[PDB]
Amino acid sequence: GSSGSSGKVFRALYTFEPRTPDELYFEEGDIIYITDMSDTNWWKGTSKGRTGLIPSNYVAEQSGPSSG
Repeated sequence: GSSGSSGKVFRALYTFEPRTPDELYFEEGDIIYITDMSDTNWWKGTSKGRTGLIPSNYVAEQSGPSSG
């Protein structure tokens, strides 16, 4: 089968504007999968049926311990 879900989940704090065709365009509040973090400046993940580079400034390690 398939067990063990790898990859981090980063959220887009705001809409980003990719200048290069390699980057990935996302909108404020968009789940992203950051598996490759070799470049602290430029990351590589997939959000909307797409896979491109993502800025490590617009997104942030999802953090929100909810209880209710």
